[PDB]
Amino acid sequence: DKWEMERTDITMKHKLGGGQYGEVYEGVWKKYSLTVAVKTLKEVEEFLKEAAVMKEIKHPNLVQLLGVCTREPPFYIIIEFMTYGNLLDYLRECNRQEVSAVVLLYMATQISSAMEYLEKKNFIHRDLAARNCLVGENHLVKVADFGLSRLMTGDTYTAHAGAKFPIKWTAPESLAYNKFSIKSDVWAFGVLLWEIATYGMSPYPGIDPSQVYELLEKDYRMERPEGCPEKVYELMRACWQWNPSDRPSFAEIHQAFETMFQESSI
Ligand SMILES: CCn1nccc1-c1c[nH]c2ncc(-c3ccc(N)c(C(=O)N(C)C)c3)cc12
Repeated sequence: DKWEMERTDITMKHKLGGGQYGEVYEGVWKKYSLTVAVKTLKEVEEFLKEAAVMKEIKHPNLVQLLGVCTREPPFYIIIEFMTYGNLLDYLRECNRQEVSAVVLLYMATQISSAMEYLEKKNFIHRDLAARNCLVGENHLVKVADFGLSRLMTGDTYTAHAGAKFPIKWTAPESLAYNKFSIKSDVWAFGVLLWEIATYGMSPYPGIDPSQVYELLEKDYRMERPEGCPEKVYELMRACWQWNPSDRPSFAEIHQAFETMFQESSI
């Protein structure tokens, strides 16, 4: 297809993100003198399905695919490079006078827009967190999208036996029954909002992941962050409803943040 390109078009550089994303490298697309990111493979079929799914997604707030090398090993997935790294590091290291409350709303609006798109297009993310959001110039935020999966909105995924989850971002039904859906993404988005409001604090601070589920069962939820508007905290708490069906849609979340962002600018 039009996505296929030569490996020789790319000059490979160093591993990006301190190697936290696995085999993702900085690279140069020589034709365009352009810094790109490249995912390589050091299981093959799973990797090739990733490349296939990314061909289908197009949204200003999801990392854009640029090309693939899928004819012969080693395989490449070539994607745009996000200059300011991940949102977690960005928020932790930022000038808070620049990255103010209205900017926090802007970033939340961008992420919910990408998620509304996936919701509409029958996709599920399954690993939403600040570490998996990426930052460009002028507070542009794009959701990392290697592992996106096809799943009709409403339908459920059951994880493989012995699967390990990032517990503090993981919905109760996922933790107990390995069940994932667009509503578990909504839960994770709530934890992401908490990350944003606190400028990259670790969720449930001081609480060992092994004790999180039992807290959630007894109706414990994280406290409202300092300086966080109650209307935003209300959305967080709605995302953390025990029953997946009680949680709002990403369409509703995005509408809420759009309204709030527009009012904050005015
Ligand atoms: C498909 C989306 N995705 N999934 C995993 C990785 C990416 C990704 C795509 N494009 C990227 N562009 C940049 C980065 C990234 C993240 C954190 C970092 N500390 C750095 C970094 O070292 N510098 C030079 C800023 C780079 C990650 C990605």
